[PDB]
Amino acid sequence: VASYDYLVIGGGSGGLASARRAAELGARAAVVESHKLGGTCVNVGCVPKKVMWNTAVHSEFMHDHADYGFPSCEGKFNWRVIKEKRDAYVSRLNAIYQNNLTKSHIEIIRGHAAFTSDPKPTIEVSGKKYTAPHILIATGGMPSTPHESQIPGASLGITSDGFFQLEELPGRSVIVGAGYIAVEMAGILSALGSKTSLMIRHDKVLRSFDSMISTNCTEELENAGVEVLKFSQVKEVKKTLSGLEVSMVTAVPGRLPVMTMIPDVDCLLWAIGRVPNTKDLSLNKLGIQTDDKGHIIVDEFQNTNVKGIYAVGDVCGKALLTPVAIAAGRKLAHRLFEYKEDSKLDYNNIPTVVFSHPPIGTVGLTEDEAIHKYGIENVKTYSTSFTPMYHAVTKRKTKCVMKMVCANKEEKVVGIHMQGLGCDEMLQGFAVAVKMGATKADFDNTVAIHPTSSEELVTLR
Amino acid sequence: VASYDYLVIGGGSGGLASARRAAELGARAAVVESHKLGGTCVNVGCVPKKVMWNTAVHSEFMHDHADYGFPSCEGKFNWRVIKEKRDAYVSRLNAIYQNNLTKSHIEIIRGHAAFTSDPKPTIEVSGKKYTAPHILIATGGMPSTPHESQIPGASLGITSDGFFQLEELPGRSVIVGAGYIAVEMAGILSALGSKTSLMIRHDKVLRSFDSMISTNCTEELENAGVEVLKFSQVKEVKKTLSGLEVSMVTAVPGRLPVMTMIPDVDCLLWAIGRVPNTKDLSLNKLGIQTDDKGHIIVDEFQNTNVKGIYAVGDVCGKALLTPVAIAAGRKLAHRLFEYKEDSKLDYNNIPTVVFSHPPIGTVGLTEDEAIHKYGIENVKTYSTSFTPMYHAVTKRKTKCVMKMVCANKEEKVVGIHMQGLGCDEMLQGFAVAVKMGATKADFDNTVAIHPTSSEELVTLR
Ligand SMILES: Cc1cc2nc3c(=O)[nH]c(=O)nc-3n(C[C@H](O)[C@H](O)[C@H](O)COP(=O)(O)OP(=O)(O)OC[C@H]3O[C@@H](n4cnc5c(N)ncnc54)[C@H](O)[C@@H]3O)c2cc1C
Ligand SMILES: Cc1cc2nc3c(=O)[nH]c(=O)nc-3n(C[C@H](O)[C@H](O)[C@H](O)COP(=O)(O)OP(=O)(O)OC[C@H]3O[C@@H](n4cnc5c(N)ncnc54)[C@H](O)[C@@H]3O)c2cc1C
Ligand SMILES: O=C(O)CCC1c2ccc(O)cc2Oc2cc(O)ccc21
Repeated sequence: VASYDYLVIGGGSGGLASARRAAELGARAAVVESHKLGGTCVNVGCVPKKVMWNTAVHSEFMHDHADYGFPSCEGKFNWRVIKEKRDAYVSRLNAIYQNNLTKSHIEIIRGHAAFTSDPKPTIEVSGKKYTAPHILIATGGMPSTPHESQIPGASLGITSDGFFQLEELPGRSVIVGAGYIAVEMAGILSALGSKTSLMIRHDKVLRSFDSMISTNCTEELENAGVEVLKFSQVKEVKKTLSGLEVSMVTAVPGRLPVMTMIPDVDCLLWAIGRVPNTKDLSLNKLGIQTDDKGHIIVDEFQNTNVKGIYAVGDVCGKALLTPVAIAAGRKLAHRLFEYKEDSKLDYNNIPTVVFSHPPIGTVGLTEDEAIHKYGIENVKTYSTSFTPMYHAVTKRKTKCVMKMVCANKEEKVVGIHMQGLGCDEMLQGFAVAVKMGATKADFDNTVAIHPTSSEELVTLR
Repeated sequence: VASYDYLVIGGGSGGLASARRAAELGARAAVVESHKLGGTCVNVGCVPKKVMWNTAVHSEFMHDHADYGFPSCEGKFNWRVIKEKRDAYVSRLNAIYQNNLTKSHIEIIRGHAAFTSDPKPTIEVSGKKYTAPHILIATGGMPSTPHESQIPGASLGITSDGFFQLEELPGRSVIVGAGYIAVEMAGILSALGSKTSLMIRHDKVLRSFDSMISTNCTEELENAGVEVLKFSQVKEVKKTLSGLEVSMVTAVPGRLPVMTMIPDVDCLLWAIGRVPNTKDLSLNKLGIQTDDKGHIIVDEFQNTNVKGIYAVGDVCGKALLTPVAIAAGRKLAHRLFEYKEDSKLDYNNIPTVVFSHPPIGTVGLTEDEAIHKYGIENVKTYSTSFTPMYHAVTKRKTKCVMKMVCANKEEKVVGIHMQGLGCDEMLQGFAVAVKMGATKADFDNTVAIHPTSSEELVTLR
């Protein structure tokens, strides 16, 4: 049994970040990874998605060339040109991450880890056993797919993983789901030319976001050509002579349900959820607590119910973002190896950007969450809706919506929600202000930068 | 003599903002304007400039279409298509501003105001006299041009005002000056296809900005095809059979001066400075203090040396920006009509964006200003330089540079300077944080938004 100071299971966002910071502090660390370093984000997540979003953005702005005095570009987009440069970029990142571990003297153990029945927590990878007084589980998650028993033919559809393997742009695509991944995929496929439908169980997408955002985002999707199929779900899928045929039931409240067949579908993409990667760890051997979905239960310090075993990232099922796994991973390294016992991540005020068209930026409480926490009488919101100056001269239009949620007499800014051009790069700084406890007066006393869309947030009345 | 509670001279950024806020507080106000409402910003400043910058941005990104899998767009940009839509937009804004004054019951007196010899401050506009216990001078400024005596033929060149009258893209252009207006004009003309030279007296542009920015900005200009002529100045200009011929002297320190003739110049644009609009006000009649350049001297509350007379905006010659004139104008209205005697603008930490390619964002102290204010031992800077993810797949590259200037033990963030894609919309929030007194730890404890360029500012080490 080879011993280390820190054993990290999973070489993704949280695992690499934690192992590297631990090493800086003097810990002899090893990272176990069965697949590719960089994990979900680098390989089939944030990075390849952003490159594809940058591609879709070019496609949208191209609609505006003639309005700006430029000649029209004839036609056909070539998916494989960008797909290949994208894959190459991911290969470059994998090599960089490997180099980063080696330069920090972190040992990389390749293979699938699983806990053993040994008394003191011990894992086995390819027949060999490894142990450490501190073991971090950062195995992340994976796309969820319907069971063939509940939806016959579900296995004919792909997940976001499959999206990154596509070598040609699908002609007709149906995305099922209403969360940010679904919205992003629908927006990229549609911008690039696929006849796209987004199937949702209710009437709006991103239902956990402030209502101004779910409402505005659903409308922008429709305005951009995405067919949003409301109150609908797949009953079954079948392979026809030319594509898939999707049977769906649409049950709009107050109407009779209606069954419809969507024919000649080239791509059915399930974007219904993520499931934690814990089934093959043999957690049961140590009695590590999980919820019924398989997520590992942890306290505020990322401790599991078993001493010397921690968990961070997607596997814990809360705030499924790369920077969250990274921040939690680092805070944990400081707690264990620098002895800062108060080192832990504050899960409040975590900012998020959804790469839709236009992008969405959000941090803090939605209006309803603030109303429930402070009381209707103590919540005041300020909002604005305008057409960015960029569209002053175009036939195509997008809107920019912003909402500021304030609480109490002092009007502490507890939430900022917005959608519009530039919102993706605009959020970080306001997130710093919100984390500091800014009030509306702090925003109001900051001189505006003109002409920008960002200045609207410091001049709300 | 018609009397009012508040008489504003100049219907531009600061004048309109001050008159409107005063009216909201109950003051019977009148605005004097001899030209077009909206002033410099709306008519020949911020607005038409931003539309032209948005146009140049399309031109630059077009270089990247083929890398992203799109077909190449053939050729010719048509200047007059956008020029006309731009003019129309400015007309729409002028009508909006007029409507805003009328709806607030602010009287608009058209014509040129000049003070009289009357004891109590009184102005005359087209033979009629007007007075008020509070008179605001917000006459702004105008482009500066060389005297024919110092530079024969200087009158053959145009200023930024003339830039907005151009109906065709000049084939060859020479911009003289090294401030932000010069840099912006050079960048738009070059992006749109003009063979452009930028003539500067030294070796770098924007010499008052942090050195990381002046250095990086000069290089980006050169990389983008702008010919930067260092240590050079115009000796004379003459009209030839086909364009202008510019004689310039280049005196690089440590070399002999050399005289050069730049022939076939279509457009010579002077971007050497701004001069305050005070010569025709008859300020001398009331003994209102001005400096030798004609700027009106004011204290921290915008008071002149004469009671009941104030000045805000460009005419005061400090922080020549639209939002500054607006903020000062409003703070003054609250002081006079709401009796908030502490109401005044803090001229520190005013943020600025230069619409270059890529754009520049800056707020606070440069490294040298911080070194002089706190002492070398008490200043720590953090910087980074990277190529944005957007260029991971392109042959063309731009850089993103960021610098954070911290002071004292706590590392109070006293300055943020950056240049790169997205920096124009990224600055506002960090400006709010800096105004609040954020330290490096506040930035460091804010969870990053991935993948963006903005996340680099919260992960500097
Ligand atoms: C389509 C998509 C787009 C996304 N876009 C964004 C975005 O733009 N911004 C953002 O912040 N977040 C985004 N996310 C979320 C982000 O990818 C995750 O939050 C993040 O990857 C979670 O990191 P992690 O360390 O928890 O796990 P992961 O990154 O998934 O890493 C877990 C690693 O552990 C390895 N592993 C698993 N089991 C074992 C085992 N038993 N033995 C050995 N190795 C094992 C896996 O191979 C994997 O490499 C996106 C996700 C998806 C799916
Ligand atoms: C090319 C250019 C680009 C710029 N871009 C930006 C930018 O992107 N962002 C930014 O913040 N700033 C920008 N600025 C600066 C900004 O335009 C000024 O800071 C702002 O206009 C100053 O406002 P003001 O109220 O002081 O004066 P002005 O806006 O100039 O208004 C003064 C008004 O008073 C009127 N007037 C003058 N004398 C009299 C008189 N005696 N009687 C009656 N009426 C009179 C004038 O006609 C004018 O309308 C730019 C300026 C220029 C030149
Ligand atoms: O297709 C084009 O010519 C414009 C591309 C483009 C763009 C254009 C104007 C503008 O004001 C902003 C802007 O932002 C982006 C951002 C991207 O990631 C890609 C293209 C752009």
